[PDB]
Amino acid sequence: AQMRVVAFGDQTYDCSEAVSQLLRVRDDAIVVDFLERAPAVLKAELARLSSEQQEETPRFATLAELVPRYRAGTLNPAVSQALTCIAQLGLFIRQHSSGQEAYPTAHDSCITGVCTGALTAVAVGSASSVTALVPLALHTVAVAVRLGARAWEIGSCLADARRGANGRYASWTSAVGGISPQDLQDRISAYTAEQALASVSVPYLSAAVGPGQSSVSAAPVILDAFLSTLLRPLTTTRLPITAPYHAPHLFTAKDVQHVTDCLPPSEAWPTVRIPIISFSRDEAVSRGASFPAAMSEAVRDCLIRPIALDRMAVSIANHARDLGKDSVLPSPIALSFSDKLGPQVNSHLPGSKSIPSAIGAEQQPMAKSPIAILAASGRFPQSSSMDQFWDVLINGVDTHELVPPTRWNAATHVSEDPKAKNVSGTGFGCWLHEAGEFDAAYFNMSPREAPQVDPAQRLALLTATEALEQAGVVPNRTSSTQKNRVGVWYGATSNDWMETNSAQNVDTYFIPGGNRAFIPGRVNYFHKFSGPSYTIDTACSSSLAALHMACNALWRGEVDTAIVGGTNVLTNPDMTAGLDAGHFLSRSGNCKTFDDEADGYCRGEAVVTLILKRLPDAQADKDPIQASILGIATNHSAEAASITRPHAGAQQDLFQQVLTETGLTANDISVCEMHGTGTQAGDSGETTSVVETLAPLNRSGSAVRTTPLYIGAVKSNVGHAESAAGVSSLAKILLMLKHSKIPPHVGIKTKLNHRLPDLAARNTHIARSEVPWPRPKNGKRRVLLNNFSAAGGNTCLVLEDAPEPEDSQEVDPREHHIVALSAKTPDSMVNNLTNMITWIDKHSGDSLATLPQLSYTTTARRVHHRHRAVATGTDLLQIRSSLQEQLDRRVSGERSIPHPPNGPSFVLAFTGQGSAFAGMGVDLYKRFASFRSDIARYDQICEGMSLPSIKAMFEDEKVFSTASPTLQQLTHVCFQMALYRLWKSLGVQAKAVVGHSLGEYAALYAAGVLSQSDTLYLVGRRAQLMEKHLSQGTHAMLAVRAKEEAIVAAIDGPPGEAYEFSCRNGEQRNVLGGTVAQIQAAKAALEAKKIRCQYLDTPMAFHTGQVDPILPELLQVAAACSIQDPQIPVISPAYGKVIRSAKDFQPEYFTHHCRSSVNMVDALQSAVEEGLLDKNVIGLEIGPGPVVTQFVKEAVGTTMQTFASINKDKDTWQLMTQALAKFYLAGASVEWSRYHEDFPGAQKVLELPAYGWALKNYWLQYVNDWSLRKGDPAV
Amino acid sequence: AVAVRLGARAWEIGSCLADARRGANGRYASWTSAVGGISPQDLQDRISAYTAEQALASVSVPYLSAAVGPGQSSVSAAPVILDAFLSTLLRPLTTTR
Ligand SMILES: [Mg+2]
Repeated sequence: AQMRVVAFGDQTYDCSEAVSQLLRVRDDAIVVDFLERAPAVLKAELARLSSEQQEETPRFATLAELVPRYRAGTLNPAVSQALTCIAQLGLFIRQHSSGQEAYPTAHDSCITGVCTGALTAVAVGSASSVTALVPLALHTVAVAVRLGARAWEIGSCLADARRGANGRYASWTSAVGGISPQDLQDRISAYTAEQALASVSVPYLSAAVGPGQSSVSAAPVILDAFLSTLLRPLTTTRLPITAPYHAPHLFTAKDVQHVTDCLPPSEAWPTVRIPIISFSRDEAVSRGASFPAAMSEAVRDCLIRPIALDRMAVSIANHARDLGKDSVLPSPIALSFSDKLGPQVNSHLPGSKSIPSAIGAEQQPMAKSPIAILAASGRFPQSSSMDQFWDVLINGVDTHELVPPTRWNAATHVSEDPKAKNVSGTGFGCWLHEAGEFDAAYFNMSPREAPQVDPAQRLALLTATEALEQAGVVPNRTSSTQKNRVGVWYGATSNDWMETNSAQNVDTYFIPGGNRAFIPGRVNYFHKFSGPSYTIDTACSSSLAALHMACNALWRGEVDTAIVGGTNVLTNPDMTAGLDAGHFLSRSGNCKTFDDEADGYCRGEAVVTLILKRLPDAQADKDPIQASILGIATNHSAEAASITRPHAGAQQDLFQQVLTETGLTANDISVCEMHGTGTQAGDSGETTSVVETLAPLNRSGSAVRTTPLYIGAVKSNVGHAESAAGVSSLAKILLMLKHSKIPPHVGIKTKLNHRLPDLAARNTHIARSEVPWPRPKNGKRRVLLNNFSAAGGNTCLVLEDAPEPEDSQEVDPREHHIVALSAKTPDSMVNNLTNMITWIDKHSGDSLATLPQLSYTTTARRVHHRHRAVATGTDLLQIRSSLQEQLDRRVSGERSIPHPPNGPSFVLAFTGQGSAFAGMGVDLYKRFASFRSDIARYDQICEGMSLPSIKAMFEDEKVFSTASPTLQQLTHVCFQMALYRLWKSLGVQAKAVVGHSLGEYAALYAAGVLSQSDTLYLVGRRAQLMEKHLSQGTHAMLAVRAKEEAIVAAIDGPPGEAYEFSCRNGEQRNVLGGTVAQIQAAKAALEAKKIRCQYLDTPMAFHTGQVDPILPELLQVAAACSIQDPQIPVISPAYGKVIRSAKDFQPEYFTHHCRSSVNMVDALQSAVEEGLLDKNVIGLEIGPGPVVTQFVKEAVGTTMQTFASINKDKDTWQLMTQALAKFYLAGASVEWSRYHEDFPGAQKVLELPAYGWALKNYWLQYVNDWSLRKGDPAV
Repeated sequence: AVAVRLGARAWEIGSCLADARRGANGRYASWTSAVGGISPQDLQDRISAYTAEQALASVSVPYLSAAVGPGQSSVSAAPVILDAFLSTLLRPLTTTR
């Protein structure tokens, strides 16, 4: 019988941190809604204040901008009041929705509040649920801002602000200790008399706390003078209340009426349902008044009534006793000195983990979720890959060099002192010398079209495709990789190819090959991505600007996967000349970031493409993750003196903006990748903004940083990639995280720049030699990356280490694995083989889990082109030996040929029960969940129809000994239906089916004639009839290697009298049936002529006169089944014919099939003559052994490829993997993802070699130096 | 999640019991139909009689899935089988799919 009391505090509680916490919330939908609409409400009332108050009110888009001014003390009473009221309501709301705390009720709880808390108390007490509280809570926000605004107005009219305030709002209240309230009141009266103070300016007792404590308020100038008279032992603690409250001599009923005028009049206002403990009023307990009337009284508690805080404790206790409660459980919300409440109230008295959310709901909303960087590929100066790019950085290489002749002739375009037109003072740069290389065949370009395409568009296709494969992205494989969920963004500032190179002979592909919109467009078109496609031009910040746009799309949910990149290919001498004419460029060398003699930046070439995803999606697909983007923002340097020069004021506001949005602090960042274009003004300006944000200095001069900060610029190595600078900078970070190193900085040629601040004092460093950058245990490395433009815009992001991978995974029980290689060209095929072999030699003995993961990657996480290669084994060494052997044949002159266009054709052969064995299918049953489900489903169907249980056959094995014919036959058929469905799920679409004896039933389901249950019904009831009527051991069956003519000639007695032909399997393969006595006589007669004979294990003699007695009843069983036309042709040994119509599957069919001979030859020969079968078709046995396939093979040709699924002598997966290899080489589209689905241990994307492009140089050389003569006539 | 798992399991049994027809064109056939003009008990007798006279596996039989009112009820079965049974319920009886 405990009663919780909900107590709200006043302005004395520093709610700054609580506000910061609520802004970080993103898991409670009703909170974020309250926090979006509260500022709107707040801002709305602030617009109705007086001009004096509006001028002293800051501008803000969100509450985050008020926190710092609140902490500083420069926030006026109107906002700080509403802010405290927001924090209280916010904390209460979160506690009762996210915190799943039951809402208070009049039976077991009460609410109380002091000063501002009295407002919130009215709202809470007037609602019965969180949903109802919000609308009232928002009205309460407006009342709070009007309350502080009204008290602020009276204060300003009473006393003016003092001169040394510096914007800070002075204190109007102070706590006094060591004297009783009624004694302090007398000293006040005396002090008043002696100073002759006006009645309004007098100090007054604003609150009574305890027998010796109290609080006195007055104008600051007057309060200070009065407090100077209270000498020790008395105490004086100054409180943070910046306006007069609780002053019956300053406020009246009209002031209260004004504060609550924002509450529209209505009849639907809720009443106070939960008792409010109004201990500062005549009635300590109050309830029932309407929300406005209750709010007016609460406002009256703030302006008119003094705080009787000495009555708070007993007032609560008395209400608890009134309801027969023994104790109270305090639930304070932003209450100063709240801990003391519990004991103080109880002194007057005698005295489960949260449930996991449904999958898909645990994830936070898409808005402001970490965006994972899955992969990145690019081309950089002296670097054909990300790995060679790291070599440039870690070895401190300066890649700048004079312009090569492939671009333009420096002898005519460059001059020490440029006087002629279009001649520049510099010709330096960091160039991509292989920018012309491309694989036109791969991307479906003619040799005449490729030269016209901007190398930027080409290198975008290469890097984008490399990044996609590196990320294991296969279109439409998973939900996040659906074609309509993939978008493309690129940053590009220039189109030089279309201005200088192809413009020399405008041809048909001039526009599509030169226009920037085609940079992402070709990516969208080639990979068939129907999501958005954009190009961004913000000059030197384009790529990071595009990364910003892409992240917004992911956060908004327009796409699930994003392709982001940047391109910069320089072929127009005018651009360099123009840049030099504007003094952007360094005429001495590369970017000399941080060097005292920096004279500009050096143009650089680069192309980079990344793959992005919202972190949850990335983890759902088991994609690789190199890092995560926490935030990214953009502003503009509007406050600069010149349009070109950037300014530090705007840059810092951005750095702090992203730190706040991400919830981080300076210490959390350990590295900053700066813009750093090698400019004295730019480097000093940016450096000051970075340190003032990430390495601030104490007021005493010490370092705020506890750990060192490292700053560096990639441009000192590879120059300024302009539109591709942002992603180039980001690529460097991805490598720094991978290798856990900070590369040396080569920008400092001579001496450090003197404009920089004392970096050592701030614990900031410019690494001169490489520095270890290890990931902390159970921690993450976080980075700030900057990228600016001369147009004024600034962009920066916050980066973070990738999450820790899943520890468990699982061991792959499969002994044999399959590795798939593909290429579009014979040369590319040779390349991929070579590159895969060299890769296996590097990672040969690292771990045993590599081979399953290698298989998963090359199959499920790869597209498969027309030229194909395969290898299968149990360890990596076997795979190499196979691929090496295949490589040798390619080198010896046997070229790689593409698989036939249509792909393979399959015929499925369903075996009879003769070849079934114990423990058949157990490994399949264990490992494939779908197979287990089917068996489990069929089992329940059987028992439902009073048939034996087959699930035990796959689990127990021993039962196979004593199993009955009905159980033996059902197990076989369920096995075949489950085995067919498994192969169908793996991509085998049958061209036709053929079943032998019992195998026809499963074959009829695979053909679409019968449903699975009708098959089991038909099989079960037929076997039941055979046990009921027939007897084992009376008849037998005999296999004979001889022609039908020789068998008949050898035996005395015609067929149909002395015996019967049960099966006609081949030319010299027949099976006879009859009584044991009939077979004995025939077996001797055939052995007499030395013909090979052999009994069958079956107990009865199927397909002979023995089954005659069951045929009438079997006819009725078939009549019950629902027959439909086959979807694929049925090769029926029962009729020795290819069946295609349901007219042939009438009940007569099944009695005929049971009694009549099994004419495989006549059925097969009927199939080949129709062209349904030929040597190029693949035969797949759906049974316990390759029996029926041998009959098919004899019928079509000796070179036919036939495969078995199960075989008692070999491992199931060997056969399965060996068949899929041949299906793949034949051109089948295997469902590789399903092949690995039940094996999480293999589901890891490995970093494999990039596609072995068949590269040729496609270039349109700039000639005749015509750019230097633009505007001149022909002379 | 329970709802999707519920329908998936009923869907699995349905597919295992009866295959989708040839002229479905993606449209999912109806397994249940409402009957009017007859009492649930009387309709249950017509079902049992139809069962006796026709040839059906025990699992494929039509069954009374719901009793709505004194003259209303609902009968379910595989689409091909339900069509055959409903063809025997002649006016004044009613049949709403
Ligand atoms: Mg019947």
